[PDB]
Amino acid sequence: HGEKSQAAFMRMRTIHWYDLSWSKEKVKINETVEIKGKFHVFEGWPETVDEPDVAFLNVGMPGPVFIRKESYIGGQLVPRSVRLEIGKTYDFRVVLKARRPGDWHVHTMMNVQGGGPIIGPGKWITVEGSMSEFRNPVTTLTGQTVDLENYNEGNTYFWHAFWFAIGVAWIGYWSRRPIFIPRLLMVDAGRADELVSATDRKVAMGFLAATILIVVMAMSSANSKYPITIPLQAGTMRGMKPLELPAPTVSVKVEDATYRVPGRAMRMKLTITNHGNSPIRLGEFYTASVRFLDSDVYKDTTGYPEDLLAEDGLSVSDNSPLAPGETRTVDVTASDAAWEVYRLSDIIYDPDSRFAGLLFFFDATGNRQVVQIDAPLIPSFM
Amino acid sequence: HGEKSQAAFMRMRTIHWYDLSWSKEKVKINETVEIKGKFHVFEGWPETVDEPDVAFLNVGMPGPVFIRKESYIGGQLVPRSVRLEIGKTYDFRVVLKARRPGDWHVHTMMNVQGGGPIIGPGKWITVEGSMSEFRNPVTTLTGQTVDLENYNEGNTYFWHAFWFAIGVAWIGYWSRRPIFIPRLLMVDAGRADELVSATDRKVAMGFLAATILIVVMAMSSANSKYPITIPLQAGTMRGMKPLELPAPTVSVKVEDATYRVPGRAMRMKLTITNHGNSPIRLGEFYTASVRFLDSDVYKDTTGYPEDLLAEDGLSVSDNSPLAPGETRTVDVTASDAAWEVYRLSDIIYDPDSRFAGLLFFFDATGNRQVVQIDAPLIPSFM
Amino acid sequence: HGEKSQAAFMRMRTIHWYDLSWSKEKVKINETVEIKGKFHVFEGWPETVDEPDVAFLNVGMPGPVFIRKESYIGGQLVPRSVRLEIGKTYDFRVVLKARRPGDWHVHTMMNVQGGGPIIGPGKWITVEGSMSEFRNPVTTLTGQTVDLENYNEGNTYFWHAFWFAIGVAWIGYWSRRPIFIPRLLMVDAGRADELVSATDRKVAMGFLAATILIVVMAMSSANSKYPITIPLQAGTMRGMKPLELPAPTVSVKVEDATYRVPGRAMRMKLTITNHGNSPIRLGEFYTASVRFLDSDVYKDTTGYPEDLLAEDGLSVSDNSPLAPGETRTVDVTASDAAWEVYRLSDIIYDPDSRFAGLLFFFDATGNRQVVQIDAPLIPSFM
Ligand SMILES: CCCCCCC/C=C/CCCCCCCC(=O)OC[C@H](COP(=O)(O)OCCN)OC(=O)CCCCCCCCCCCCCCC
Ligand SMILES: CCCCCCC/C=C/CCCCCCCC(=O)OC[C@H](COP(=O)(O)OCCN)OC(=O)CCCCCCCCCCCCCCC
Ligand SMILES: CCCCCCC/C=C/CCCCCCCC(=O)OC[C@H](COP(=O)(O)OCCN)OC(=O)CCCCCCCCCCCCCCC
Ligand SMILES: CCCCCCC/C=C/CCCCCCCC(=O)OC[C@H](COP(=O)(O)OCCN)OC(=O)CCCCCCCCCCCCCCC
Ligand SMILES: CCCCCCC/C=C/CCCCCCCC(=O)OC[C@H](COP(=O)(O)OCCN)OC(=O)CCCCCCCCCCCCCCC
Ligand SMILES: CCCCCCC/C=C/CCCCCCCC(=O)OC[C@H](COP(=O)(O)OCCN)OC(=O)CCCCCCCCCCCCCCC
Ligand SMILES: CCCCCCC/C=C\CCCCCCCC(=O)OC[C@H](COP(=O)(O)OCCN)OC(=O)CCCCCCCCCCCCCCC
Ligand SMILES: CCCCCCC/C=C\CCCCCCCC(=O)OC[C@H](COP(=O)(O)OCCN)OC(=O)CCCCCCCCCCCCCCC
Ligand SMILES: CCCCCCC/C=C\CCCCCCCC(=O)OC[C@H](COP(=O)(O)OCCN)OC(=O)CCCCCCCCCCCCCCC
Ligand SMILES: [Cu+2]
Ligand SMILES: [Cu+2]
Ligand SMILES: [Cu+2]
Ligand SMILES: [Cu+2]
Ligand SMILES: [Cu+2]
Ligand SMILES: [Cu+2]
Repeated sequence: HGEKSQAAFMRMRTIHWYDLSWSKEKVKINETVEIKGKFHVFEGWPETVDEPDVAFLNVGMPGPVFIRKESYIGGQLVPRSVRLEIGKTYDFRVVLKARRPGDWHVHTMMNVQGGGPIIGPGKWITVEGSMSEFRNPVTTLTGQTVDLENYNEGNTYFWHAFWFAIGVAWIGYWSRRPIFIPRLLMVDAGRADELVSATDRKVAMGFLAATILIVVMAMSSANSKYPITIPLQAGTMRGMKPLELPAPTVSVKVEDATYRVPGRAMRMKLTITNHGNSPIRLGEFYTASVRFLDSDVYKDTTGYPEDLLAEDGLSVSDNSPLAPGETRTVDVTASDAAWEVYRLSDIIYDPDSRFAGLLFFFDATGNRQVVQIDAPLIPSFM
Repeated sequence: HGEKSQAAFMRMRTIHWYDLSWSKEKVKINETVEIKGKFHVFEGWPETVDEPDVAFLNVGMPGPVFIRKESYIGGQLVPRSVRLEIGKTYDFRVVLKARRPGDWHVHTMMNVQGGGPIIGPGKWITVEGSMSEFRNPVTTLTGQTVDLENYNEGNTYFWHAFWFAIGVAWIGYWSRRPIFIPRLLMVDAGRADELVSATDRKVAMGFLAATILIVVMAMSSANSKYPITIPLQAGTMRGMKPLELPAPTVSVKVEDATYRVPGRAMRMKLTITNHGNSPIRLGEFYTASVRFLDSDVYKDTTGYPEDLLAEDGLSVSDNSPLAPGETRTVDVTASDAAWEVYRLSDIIYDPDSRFAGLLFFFDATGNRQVVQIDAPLIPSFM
Repeated sequence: HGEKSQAAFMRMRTIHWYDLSWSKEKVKINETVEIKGKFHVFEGWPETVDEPDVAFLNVGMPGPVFIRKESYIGGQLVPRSVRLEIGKTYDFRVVLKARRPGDWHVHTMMNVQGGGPIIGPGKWITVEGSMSEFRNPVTTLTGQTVDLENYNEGNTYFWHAFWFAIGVAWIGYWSRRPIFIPRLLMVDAGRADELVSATDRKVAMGFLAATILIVVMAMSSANSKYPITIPLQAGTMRGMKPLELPAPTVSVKVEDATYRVPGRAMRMKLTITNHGNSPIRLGEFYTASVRFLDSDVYKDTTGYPEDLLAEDGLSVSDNSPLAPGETRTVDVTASDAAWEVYRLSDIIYDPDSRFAGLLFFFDATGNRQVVQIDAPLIPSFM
């Protein structure tokens, strides 16, 4: 939730999430779900979004209904912010543990500093069980195993209640006497010195000394109880390993790209050159989490969110085997209610009417090439 | 105009504009002139100029004597700011349309954010005709063809005059009575409440209600008249395609570079190694829009501004065919009044006495290699 | 001095200084000492240190006990700040001239803007002689040879004394009369106009006119005496040539890296793959200026500061010739008091417990390969 309201061109021109898998659709409490996939950083990064020099891989959900057990970018655990390069592709994996029952829309997201949220496709996952069964065991380097759900709760309650009680006692010591009107009149009359006695001064001295001594003793006792402590671990982790992918033996030029403004579709003229890899055929156009597929060339079998999957939303004028070398100019039409449901038609309000997306080409043997396209998008009103 | 006053080293060390062409020297009104060429970004970019992450290709002229019909960087239209990389070469093309008659010095420039203006060579172009004949037709996506010279002029005049008249009427309603002295005396005397009557309150209420209602009705009518509107299109366009140029089979090392301070020339010792490409010969040294040529090796036939063209300003101790492999140390002398006219001799006031420029080598067949040189420049006073 | 107090991980993860040489250990006054070596910029640059876009090569010493005659980065003199790229290796050379007698700990350092100091290994150098024998001759472009120790000293003294005397005379002219109490009483009584006479006004006018005229005449005389002047030369020098080094035919993966917190050592599990270059053997681990060596494989003969040299501080479970192709998992133990002396054990207070260093592999013929390792460092308390 939160993507439909984001500018259409910003969603089109930031990060592209390609083949994704979810290990389970329905999980029990304390069971783990794995979300893997690839994300590509668009070369034409918008200028109002800072470059992903400081980026964090996040899980979009209405709260800690899951707990993120681990997250890996390129096989490396990433508990901190990371640095990503423009134009590179990265594998990502996220292992989550179920905490609260219910149906949850879970998304993979990249939070970018100086940019904001970049939400990926969301999937509905059902958690069955009771929240009381959730456990979060962690073993420390000191040899102690604790449960993070209730660890250190009683100590915090005790100390906060103790200090609150001390403050309440300090206020109530003075609250046993007339408070506001008689004291104000006495101060106005010049009898302020009569409002504080020697016993009050001794009580204040005792309160101050007891507070300081208790703080010192509590710090000493806490140090004795936990002689081994480390500061909070923070920093930006550089040197993320990107994917070394086969360059596309397929070249695609966008002649024109238009959308009818009333409109639930997008149309584009494309010149495609096959540089080998056998006769190929376009099977899918990915724009903003929406996948328009050509049923005759490719069929999704990964449980891609159906609200974002158009099984026959790709209409190519001529989708015949493009013999290696053939340069065919084709008119592709990406049509689906998701265009209007995911407010991609709101590119009419955007201060930049340019789109970007991914095209997937398959040969007879099923090998897939990914081609990256970007162009300006012209609205049609006649 | 405006380059002679810019620091000599800043002009030497930012952008180099090489082979340029102008389609016409004399044009009529509404006729188009094309300026094409190449620009190279110097690797040793000055630190006080921000990197050209946000750069705009501009035309330097005393105003809209021309209108910039289009501009292309690497074959791509660039109506917005673009991103350029240090050390890369780009083709540029600019098509301008003549608007005002007269002789105009036209320059191609790169405005760089956090840096300032980078002016290129200027050429004198004559426009013959009358300004009243200039037309700027534009066809909108709604099917309307308009002339940008006078489009929406009457509407703006009408609305501004209407609101100015309303304000004048509001002031003049109160201006029919004594204004300053009697009213001031009455306010001082305590008779302020007598200065505003019930009729005045009713007039003020009517003015407020009429203003609000007129604004609302005008907005509704404007929306009805123009139901299709888009916001201003802005942004920085990345992914500019640079030139893939042959690396210079010629290696040049600058041993020493000196200039006499009184002085109208510059001298340099150079070690040149030919790595193939047949016997070569130096034909031209480009510094800051100034081209020093060796008449025996090369002759300009592009109409390069004569104030910046020194046909025999390159004197090479030995400019004989440098057999592939020969490593000759030569003393080159670049001499021309342009050195003093374009204030390149003002490098003596610069906080950085280092120069950069381009050397052009030609073989027997006429093939040209471009070598890029940079060195510190030492003034000579004895 | 000043490195032991710097965070251990910051010292481990910034710049690595490898093979270094000092021309002399004991020098006389006016004699020169050359310090050469290589420095590598770590790929995982810490986020709190700005990238070395503006870096200066500096000499760490308690003052001008030496004078830095020259400094070269990649064979190019670097009197100004320079730009360095992450992940590149550079040669550096520094020629210093002895000025003051005594024993001096001299370090090579890289000052990085927005980062702070990066100190390298320090060496003790003895200077014998008298400071009065030190000379700093410099020949100017005007044909004058001067000594920078005493040049322009007398002129500065004369002008400062002259202006101080003028100010003292101005104060003392008024100081001959009663100063504070009688004048205050007269001003309070309304007799302020009697405290300044016409002669005082004439004296003030003469002082003002003389000051302005003297300033103008002094400027004119200084211009006449030195008709050739240049501004201060400043700027950041880009285009530093890095080393083109053989990629390591040796691959090393860090399985685990741990240190006992009481502790004077560090332990690591490593998987090493030989990709040719004959049977190899680990001979040295460099962490933070500390070099742990395996005496049986390699011996230092460069006079590396002994406080930072552990001749037998590298213990490899199996350090037998790793036949090209062999993938052996070995347990290496780097032990030395320098770990505690140079406060590398203070990584326990660091907000980032990750280390980086260099491994040196030698074959039978003595050829050396450098492998770069980085991992998180886990403290052991049991
Ligand atoms: C829950 C209260 C709201 C917020 C409290 C915030 C800070 C505390 C303020 C007052 C503390 C001192 C009590 C008054 C002097 C406590 C005090 O003097 O009690 C005797 C009073 C005074 O004697 P008197 O002049 O002969 O009688 C006048 C009132 N009948 O008599 C009483 O019968 C008791 C009345 C006082 C009861 C108020 C207690 C509420 C405060 C404790 C709340 C603790 C929880 C805090 C978080 C919400
Ligand atoms: C690092 C330097 C210290 C900071 C400088 C200021 C220090 C001030 C000193 C007092 C100067 C004022 C004159 C008072 C003369 C001595 C003095 O302390 O008198 C009591 C004064 C009231 O002043 P007075 O009676 O008119 O003074 C005349 C002689 N008694 O109250 C206080 O000082 C505050 C309340 C009583 C203090 C008891 C200790 C509790 C507070 C400290 C914590 C102790 C427990 C430590 C935990 C381990
Ligand atoms: C061009 C004027 C300069 C700038 C104007 C700026 C804002 C407007 C100020 C005054 C408007 C109300 C007029 C006075 C009450 C208009 C008004 O009350 O006119 C009757 C006056 C007053 O009657 P009275 O007391 O019996 O006579 C005294 C003056 N003789 O009599 C007149 O004979 C007319 C004199 C007033 C003429 C001034 C008009 C100029 C202002 C309009 C300019 C519009 C263009 C604006 C942009 C420049
Ligand atoms: C979103 C919330 C609204 C903002 C809150 C403030 C609103 C204020 C309300 C009035 C409170 C003061 C008491 C007045 C009582 C009602 C009232 O409006 O009285 C007239 C008052 C003068 O006060 P009064 O006579 O002593 O009031 C006693 C009873 N009449 O003048 C005004 O309110 C201003 C001039 C007359 C207003 C006429 C409408 C023109 C202005 C609004 C635009 C209407 C056209 C819309 C275009 C589509
Ligand atoms: C070294 C002094 C410290 C700093 C000086 C800073 C600025 C100068 C202040 C005073 C200058 C005017 C002198 C007084 C009027 C100089 C002056 O009027 O001298 C005659 C006085 C006054 O005559 P009187 O009323 O009959 O006698 C009263 C004092 N006996 O008599 C004297 O016997 C001389 C006393 C004055 C000597 C003070 C001189 C010190 C200042 C010069 C220092 C220069 C070095 C500067 C850097 C440190
Ligand atoms: C660029 C524009 C200049 C700045 C504008 C202000 C200039 C001010 C002028 C004076 C106006 C006040 C009326 C005084 C009338 C003329 C005048 O200068 O009178 C003397 C006034 C005192 O005023 P007054 O006697 O009541 O004036 C009545 C007629 N004399 O003192 C001063 O002006 C200051 C002290 C005397 C000046 C002598 C010259 C020394 C200062 C300047 C440097 C000269 C040497 C140059 C070196 C090459
Ligand atoms: C959450 C836990 C709540 C803690 C509650 C603590 C109690 C707080 C205040 C008690 C007020 C009694 C005032 C009696 C003066 C009532 C009073 O003033 O009585 C006259 C005495 C006469 O004493 P004397 O013998 O003639 O002279 C002194 C030596 N003999 O004067 C005084 O000066 C008596 C001073 C006594 C002050 C006691 C207050 C100390 C409170 C510290 C509390 C510590 C916090 C808890 C620790 C875990
Ligand atoms: C650029 C175009 C210029 C537009 C010029 C607009 C004219 C402006 C002001 C007229 C002043 C007349 C004042 C008469 C009070 C003169 C006045 O006060 O007369 C006494 C009346 C008595 O009226 P009554 O009948 O006894 O009671 C009300 C119901 N019957 O009192 C009032 O309260 C009369 C109020 C009348 C106010 C009229 C002003 C409205 C002006 C709106 C202009 C709209 C803008 C143009 C639209 C395109
Ligand atoms: C470090 C070097 C130190 C320099 C010391 C300079 C001496 C400073 C002040 C002298 C005070 C004498 C005051 C006499 C008034 C004492 C005074 O006021 O005497 C009455 C005269 C009467 O003169 P008169 O003839 O009747 O009228 C004028 C034409 N004839 O009035 C005046 O107005 C006299 C004005 C004389 C002022 C002289 C002060 C000039 C000082 C400039 C110094 C230059 C700096 C050094 C250059 C290298
Ligand atoms: Cu959602
Ligand atoms: Cu992409
Ligand atoms: Cu010009
Ligand atoms: Cu260049
Ligand atoms: Cu030291
Ligand atoms: Cu390194």
